[PDB]
Amino acid sequence: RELTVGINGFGRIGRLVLRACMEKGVKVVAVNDPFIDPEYMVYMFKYDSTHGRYKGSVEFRNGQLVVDNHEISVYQCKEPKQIPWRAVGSPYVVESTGVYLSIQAASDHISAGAQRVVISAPSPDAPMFVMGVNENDYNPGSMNIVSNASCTTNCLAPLAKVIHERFGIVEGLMTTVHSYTATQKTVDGPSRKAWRDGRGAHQNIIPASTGAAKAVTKVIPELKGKLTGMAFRVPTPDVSVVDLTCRLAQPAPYSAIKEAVKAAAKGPMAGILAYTEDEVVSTDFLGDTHSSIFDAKAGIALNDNFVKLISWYDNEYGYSHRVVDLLRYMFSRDAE
Amino acid sequence: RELTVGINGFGRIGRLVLRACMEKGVKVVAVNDPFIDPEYMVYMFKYDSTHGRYKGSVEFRNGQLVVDNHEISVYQCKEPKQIPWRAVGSPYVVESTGVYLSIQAASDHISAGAQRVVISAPSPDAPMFVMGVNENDYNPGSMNIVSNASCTTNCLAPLAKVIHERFGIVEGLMTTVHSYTATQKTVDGPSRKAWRDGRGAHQNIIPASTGAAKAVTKVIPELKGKLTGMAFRVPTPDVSVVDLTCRLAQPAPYSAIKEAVKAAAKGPMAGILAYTEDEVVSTDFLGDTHSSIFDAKAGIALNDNFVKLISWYDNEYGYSHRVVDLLRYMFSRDAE
Amino acid sequence: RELTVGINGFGRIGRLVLRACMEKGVKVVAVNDPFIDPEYMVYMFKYDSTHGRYKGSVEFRNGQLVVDNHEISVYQCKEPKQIPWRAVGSPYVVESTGVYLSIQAASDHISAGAQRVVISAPSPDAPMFVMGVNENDYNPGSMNIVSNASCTTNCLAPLAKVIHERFGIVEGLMTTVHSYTATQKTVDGPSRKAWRDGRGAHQNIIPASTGAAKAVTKVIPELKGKLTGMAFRVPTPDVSVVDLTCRLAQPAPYSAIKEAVKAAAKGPMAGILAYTEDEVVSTDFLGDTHSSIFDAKAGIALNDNFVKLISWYDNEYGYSHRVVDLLRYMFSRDAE
Amino acid sequence: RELTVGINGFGRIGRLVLRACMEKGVKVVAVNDPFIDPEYMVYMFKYDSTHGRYKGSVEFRNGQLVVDNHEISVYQCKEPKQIPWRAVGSPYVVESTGVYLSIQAASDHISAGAQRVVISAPSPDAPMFVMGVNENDYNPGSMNIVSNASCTTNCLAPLAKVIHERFGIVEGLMTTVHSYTATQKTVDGPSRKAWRDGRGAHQNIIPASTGAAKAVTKVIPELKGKLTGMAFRVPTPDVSVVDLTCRLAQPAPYSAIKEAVKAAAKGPMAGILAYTEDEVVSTDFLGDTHSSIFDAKAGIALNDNFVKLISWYDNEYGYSHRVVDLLRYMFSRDAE
Ligand SMILES: NC(=O)c1ccc[n+]([C@@H]2O[C@H](COP(=O)([O-])OP(=O)(O)OC[C@H]3O[C@@H](n4cnc5c(N)ncnc54)[C@H](O)[C@@H]3O)[C@@H](O)[C@H]2O)c1
Ligand SMILES: NC(=O)c1ccc[n+]([C@@H]2O[C@H](COP(=O)([O-])OP(=O)(O)OC[C@H]3O[C@@H](n4cnc5c(N)ncnc54)[C@H](O)[C@@H]3O)[C@@H](O)[C@H]2O)c1
Ligand SMILES: NC(=O)c1ccc[n+]([C@@H]2O[C@H](COP(=O)([O-])OP(=O)(O)OC[C@H]3O[C@@H](n4cnc5c(N)ncnc54)[C@H](O)[C@@H]3O)[C@@H](O)[C@H]2O)c1
Ligand SMILES: NC(=O)c1ccc[n+]([C@@H]2O[C@H](COP(=O)([O-])OP(=O)(O)OC[C@H]3O[C@@H](n4cnc5c(N)ncnc54)[C@H](O)[C@@H]3O)[C@@H](O)[C@H]2O)c1
Repeated sequence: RELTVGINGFGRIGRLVLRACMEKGVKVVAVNDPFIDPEYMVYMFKYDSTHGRYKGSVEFRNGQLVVDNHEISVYQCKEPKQIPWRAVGSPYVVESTGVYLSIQAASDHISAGAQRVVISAPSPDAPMFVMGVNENDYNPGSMNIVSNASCTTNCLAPLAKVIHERFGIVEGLMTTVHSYTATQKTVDGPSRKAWRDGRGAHQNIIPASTGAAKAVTKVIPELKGKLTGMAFRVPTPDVSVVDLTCRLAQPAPYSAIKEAVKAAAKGPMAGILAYTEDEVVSTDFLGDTHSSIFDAKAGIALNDNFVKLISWYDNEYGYSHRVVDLLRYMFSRDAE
Repeated sequence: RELTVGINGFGRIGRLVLRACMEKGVKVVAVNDPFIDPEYMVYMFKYDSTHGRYKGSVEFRNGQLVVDNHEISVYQCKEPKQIPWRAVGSPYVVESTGVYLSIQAASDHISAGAQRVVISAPSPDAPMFVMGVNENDYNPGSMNIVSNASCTTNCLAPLAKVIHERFGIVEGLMTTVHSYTATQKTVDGPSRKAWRDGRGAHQNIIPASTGAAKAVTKVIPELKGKLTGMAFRVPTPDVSVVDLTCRLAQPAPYSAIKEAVKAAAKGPMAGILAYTEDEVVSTDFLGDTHSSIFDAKAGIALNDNFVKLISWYDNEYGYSHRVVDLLRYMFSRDAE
Repeated sequence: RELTVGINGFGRIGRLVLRACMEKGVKVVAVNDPFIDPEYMVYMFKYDSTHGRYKGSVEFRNGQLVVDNHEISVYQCKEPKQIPWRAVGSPYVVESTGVYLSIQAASDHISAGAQRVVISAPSPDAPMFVMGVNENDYNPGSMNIVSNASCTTNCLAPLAKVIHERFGIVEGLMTTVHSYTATQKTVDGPSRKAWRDGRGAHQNIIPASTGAAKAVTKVIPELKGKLTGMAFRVPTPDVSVVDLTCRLAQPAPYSAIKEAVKAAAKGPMAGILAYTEDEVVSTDFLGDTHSSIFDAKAGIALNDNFVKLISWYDNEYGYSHRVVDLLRYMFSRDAE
Repeated sequence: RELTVGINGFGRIGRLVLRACMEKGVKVVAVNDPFIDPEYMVYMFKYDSTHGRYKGSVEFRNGQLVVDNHEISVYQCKEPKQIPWRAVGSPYVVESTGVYLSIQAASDHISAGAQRVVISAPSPDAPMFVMGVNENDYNPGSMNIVSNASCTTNCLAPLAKVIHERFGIVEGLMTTVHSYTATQKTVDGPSRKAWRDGRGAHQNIIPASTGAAKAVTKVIPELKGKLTGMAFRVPTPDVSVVDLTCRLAQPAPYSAIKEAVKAAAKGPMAGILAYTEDEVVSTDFLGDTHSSIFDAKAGIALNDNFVKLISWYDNEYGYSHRVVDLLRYMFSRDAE
């Protein structure tokens, strides 16, 4: 009858997914987090260092979180298999813990009663979707567990689609200058799997690997072999920027690039890709719901066939809105 | 024969304790950390965001850390009881994990072969020592497990001793404006035991409780009932400041306060308490080995009996040196 | 007929005063800033690193700034005497440049045609007002040029008034942990008048003098001789906190302190002083319009007569609102 | 007889140039800064937020700065033409104010008695030099006034020279993720010439233009038309990184790129270009004297002909050393 949602992991993305759901009239029926009891959830949801106080009412009673009079069951389970999704009637589950990334790890939600799962991160094997790029690849009958890619991939893929369809990308290399996140440390500490990520996040420009540019070639297969990249983590709490250096097949004077991006923004990618010529900086995108905001004046061309294109994203807020848009899209299609 | 040391928990304090030991010719024979293998220890020890590259040679071989040609056994045990302290011959153990604070929790080191333990933090029950204040209270025959207090207590106690002995402290209230630490978060996340400490460390002035001012009254009993305080955590990676507002028994014109602090610095507290009149700010104390640096010009008096006194400390580096000074003192006394 | 306002110096305060004036329906008829032409004023007004995009329309035409269809004359004069206030019909002028602080310096606005001047900072000699504390001391016939004090004074004075009137303040010493401002530097540079204020704002805890605590004894003369204080500047862009350590005449158990503050907040100081028991940190007060937000749980008492009281303020936003409230009050009273 | 130096503008570069000169035994005979009297110069020189306390003695007497017993005349002139260079016997002048960039502007030093001028920034017209790249283009008889380029150019040019000479650069596009500097603001303020640079430095990723990548094609003319780039300013106080995305003529497997860079570092560019494979972040280069430190593991290749190369630089310290190396080179050659 209606889209109902459950959120596993009430972190940055989990909480801002809940905000996005409220803004978009999507029913959340449960939140599970083992480290956050209902009264503490109220606090964490209401006050936000980056995105301000929640505009609305937040309370708890009866082991529930109450947002603007909508009651939300709260569970405290450490593993997906333990979560009582059947109790709240087979909701679509957002898997936002960061620790259950494979189809196998995620499927424990399905066996615990979830109708679908959207992993809020890239998956080694779940099929991957970027709204505005390949969401039509979703198959209601055969895809119980999907991935909504990364924030970075949601920024690059829409831009890469427009540039590729208009000019042809021969080859590209991406850098994202990216805000620090929850996986990083306040001071130099242990990160055995990626030593540089242990270094103090507030003190350092930190190079990091990312699969996000390659991930674009999974959602736009015709770019296979033509894109990769890396990241720098820097001392800002939110908002990131993509810097795509690409070699183009057809002549691409910069005025022609701008006309293509503007047309995409105003039409087939309205709400996903935005276009600006203002003299913006990162804080200007706090709370912006777009996946990718093309910065006309920040980019530079060496010539008509070799350009550096710049596009912003609120990696927390934009991505969280895409999770909700993907959920809603899945549901309309699952009515087939 | 000689002081030998083992370090449990190769974090900020563990690593800077090792630096301090090298600077002071103290033999470290083992480091245990379950999350840091020998080759990774080399990296973590050599490069430091706050205190620069280690000036010397750092390498590994044979499952050992080699600092300036001194070989250090590396263990990888998750619990004190598992650590083979007997293997390296009953060393004095620095317990710097932050998780083994009681006499009971710490004593597992003794049963695993440690001669003594210095907990690098306040303890609910271990006796507590501040070099320059009460280290003579140490009893070789009856104190296997001690605490070296907190960084803040090592800053306040020496100042409080001088002011109290010269003027009489009727009552005092302390604020420490304190750098963020490893227990804090890069972005708003879970801190169930102290909700405010979960809020993004780089973004916020964060009020926090601290027992450090009261802890001064344990190491200077005559101040019992006369001191307490609180903290603000702020967006700096190291160096903190004590702001002691006190009501004094005898007239204390500020010139008289300065003469007392200077005399203590030049004599009975040389190396522990320092005195400055320069126009300093926090970065000026990076790497400073003193427990407490009195800032003459930052303080203000309402009158001769009510004053606000300001004193700095490198909470990482100064404290780490005091751990080493306490170890060395214990050892000279344990020869009795 | 109506309150009309001119702003001299379209900086942090100047711009946020315009925001406050729009929010409160107060007519701004001109802005003067020699370093900001109208088109640039649109940009600076529209986008704000700390307080988000202006919610409304911002444009320029005909050498005017147009905010939500209200047209604002823009002047570009380097000195008050040069500004054509007569042209926009004798407005009340906000003097927010930071450089015209005395009666003598500010009186050039009056001779250039301003009806009144409110200096957005303490003055060596203009009379000083804190809304909710002493605004009734304003005399329409004899005070052309007034001061609205500092952000810090506006935070401390209302709290001090409540505490003094209920319990009696014997003596007090204040610290404010304060966000950096426009007078500070990005990296170590020249500050000949106050050397510490030249040191990098983002890197340091910086001790600073402030007359703000003494200024409270100007606006509450019964506190003369009983209050002073100092400041620490820290690496946050906005929001500050007052820490008042005070000896009280009547017993003041903390529960009684809280009832006094809550009753003031609900009644005679509604909108000026607020009361909270939530686990707040500084970002929680971004955009808060109160002069003072008492933090119940952050404060600490040594005993019933010696307490540390903690109160927050958005130094930029709250203060800017008080400028507008003072303008509006001056005008209703100037109708006499 | 000997190289003697005068510094105009005792800022970040000016002060660190004096540090470099002490480290390298180069005689500084005068410093001019109108905003810094001798006693204040002691303070600014002695204490440094980013590079620690000066290791040595710093004092003033007789209107002189005394660093390690070397006496330095201090002048206080607002314009080059006013400075008494003749009084200290025709020194080589470092022009580090940021405001006298042209041949015409800088030539007032020559007529005020300077033997040579090195402008510590790019010039619209002075010839430009990068040590290790084109210093041999200097002509003692015809070049009174030269430029030492920018920090960024000094990082990119040596790397570009190596890569171009080994593999051929077809085309390249550079991004530098760059620490904030003295021209930026603590909070959103006026930057009429470049609006984005006015936005709060500590809060934002800020896109900026830079001529630095083009400037490399001035110092390596064979790259004309083949290189340009842009910048992001980010919230770190010092140390920056170059990200060069380039198409190469000959196949360049990454292993071959690394051997070329290592062989340059060990040989013809010893001291200018360094090579690392450690897991470094920006603070790891504080105080590093190299112009360029190639980060082997941070770079990424799409294929053998399309690569992203990553190289670090302490924009303050490394560049300052190059000023001193250029002075010393100019002098040995001026003996002709
Ligand atoms: N923050 C961003 O910019 C962003 C953007 C896109 C994708 N992502 C991805 O979203 C996922 C979550 O990221 P985040 O930034 O919200 O991290 P976070 O640390 O803020 O979120 C983790 C939350 O999940 C909880 N949790 C941990 N283990 C759990 C378990 N076993 N069961 C239930 N809950 C558990 C934690 O309490 C925490 O509240 C990660 O894969 C991350 O890569 C993050
Ligand atoms: N950093 C300071 O300013 C400071 C000052 C005084 C006291 N302290 C105290 O020192 C203690 C350590 O603080 P820190 O700042 O070094 O924290 P940290 O996070 O830097 O140190 C923790 C280290 O111990 C390791 N560890 C965790 N659990 C372990 C276990 N079970 N067995 C062995 N090792 C384990 C972690 O890998 C980490 O390397 C804490 O009690 C802290 O309160 C810190
Ligand atoms: N920011 C705060 O937290 C705060 C709070 C309370 C009071 N104040 C006071 O408000 C005053 C302004 O503060 P701010 O933070 O907005 O500073 P700011 O530097 O942000 O604003 C100053 C503005 O004045 C302009 N200006 C400079 N000289 C001028 C002149 N001669 N004529 C006209 N305009 C000129 C500049 O262009 C700039 O836009 C200062 O006295 C400050 O002490 C600031
Ligand atoms: N900081 C870096 O990373 C860096 C690197 C390479 C080049 N540069 C260039 O070096 C030059 C100086 O840079 P900075 O970062 O040291 O700036 P800064 O602002 O730190 O130093 C400028 C100094 O010049 C002084 N000054 C101003 N006007 C003067 C005048 N008329 N006469 C004499 N002194 C005057 C100021 O008092 C200040 O001490 C600029 O051109 C800058 O582009 C900077």
